[PDB]
Amino acid sequence: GMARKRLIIEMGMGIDQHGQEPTIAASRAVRNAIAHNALPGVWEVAGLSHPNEMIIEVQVAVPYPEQVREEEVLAVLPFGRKTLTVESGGMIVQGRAIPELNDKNDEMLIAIAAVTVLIEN
Amino acid sequence: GMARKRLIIEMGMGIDQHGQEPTIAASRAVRNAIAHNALPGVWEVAGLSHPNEMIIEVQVAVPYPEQVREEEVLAVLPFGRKTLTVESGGMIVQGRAIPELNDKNDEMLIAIAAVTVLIEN
Amino acid sequence: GMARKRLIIEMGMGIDQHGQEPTIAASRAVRNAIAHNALPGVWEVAGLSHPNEMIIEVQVAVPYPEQVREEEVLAVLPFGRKTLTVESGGMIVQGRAIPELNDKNDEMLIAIAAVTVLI
Amino acid sequence: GMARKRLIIEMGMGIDQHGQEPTIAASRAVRNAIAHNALPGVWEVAGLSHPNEMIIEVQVAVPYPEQVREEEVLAVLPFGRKTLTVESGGMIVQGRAIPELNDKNDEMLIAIAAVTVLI
Ligand SMILES: [Cl-]
Ligand SMILES: [Cl-]
Ligand SMILES: [Cl-]
Ligand SMILES: [Cl-]
Repeated sequence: GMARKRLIIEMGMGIDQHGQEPTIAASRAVRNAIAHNALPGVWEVAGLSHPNEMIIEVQVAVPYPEQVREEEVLAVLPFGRKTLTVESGGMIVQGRAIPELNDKNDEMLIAIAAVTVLIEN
Repeated sequence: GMARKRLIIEMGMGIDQHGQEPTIAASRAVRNAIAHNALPGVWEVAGLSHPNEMIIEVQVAVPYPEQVREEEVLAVLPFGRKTLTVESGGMIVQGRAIPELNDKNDEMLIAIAAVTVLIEN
Repeated sequence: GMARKRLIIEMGMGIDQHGQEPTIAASRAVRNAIAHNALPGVWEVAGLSHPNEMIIEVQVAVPYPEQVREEEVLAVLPFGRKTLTVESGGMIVQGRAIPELNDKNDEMLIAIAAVTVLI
Repeated sequence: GMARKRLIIEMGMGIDQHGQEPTIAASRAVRNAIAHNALPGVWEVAGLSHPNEMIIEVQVAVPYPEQVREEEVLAVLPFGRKTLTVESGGMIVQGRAIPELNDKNDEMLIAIAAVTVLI
């Protein structure tokens, strides 16, 4: 692809409390990363005709990264030219499954997402 | 002042759990608003020579807004040409003071901050 | 009202970026309040037979509280004997509506939620 | 190890934007984990005479865990009989160092903290 410049990086954490769903942790992390920010004008100032033209790169770190369903994670972003990378990281919290809380196994999975908005150089 | 265009809006919540310090709630809200984002390039793309040239407007809503110490709140921002508005809003959580937790009165004060980065037109 | 002991209070913020949907801001605030905590043993130390027996009181401050669909907000909580009280508060962020971002009007609505577990 | 009952688990994220300071990311993560919750009655239902008697276990995942100043991280917690375990994890965000923002190197370090109250 064409070289690009980083504009803003939005970071967030997401948690799968029941276990076995790193995709859920990852999706929630992307949502958390962007939910508290709004981008009314940066895209204009950068020279785009619409926010859907912005380049958005997502970097996720989570346990069992190979189990993350990419399409579901990227669909959290409302617009843009989107890419995702998934790598091992985040954290596992070990603890005996609580049936009353609908736990699937003895792990809570925590993902981190960095959502970067870039402009082509 | 010169008219300006909104680029990004970063929102956060801050809480004074002991009571009597809306300034603390407000300061924590501004910190929360910006802590999870980084701005490596937007300022460049917008035409500034340094991030300290960016216009940063802070809007805070909190109980007892008249008690907020402006200078302390604005010092949370690491750079920029800064302004603050404080208005009544946020929320008060009522509850009997717990001496063991060092409560000052029967209220927890919750502030909201919107930190907007703008560029002059 | 009744005097009950407060155990834990979880606080969160939620935002309706497009305007006219205080319910969305409120629902997101309750989610933000509870999403990053787990209560594996609170129900047991409280002497309850199941988490669904927990007494949970929710306080929300948001612009246009009268427009909040309350049961929708309470549905965010997976368990408990729940009640919600809505009041005017939180914050309105005003600014020109951005049609390209699907804004409904010139306001962003911010809600605060406090979720309290009582005994 | 010992088998103790978990009551509540509070989770948070913290970030060192300038690089080379995993301690800062870790401290901020513990703060983020607890800042938005209050525990007015947990110590009492646990049968303790004061919140300072609460057993608190902290688990942190961050890049360069060996460099974390542990007591500094634990100092974020106002009360309790506290312990911390640090492991490699969280995330490194790589990108060109921005001298104008006082970056130390080309990394941003992100830590995760889980704060558990046990009985
Ligand atoms: Cl989450
Ligand atoms: Cl806070
Ligand atoms: Cl939100
Ligand atoms: Cl942080």
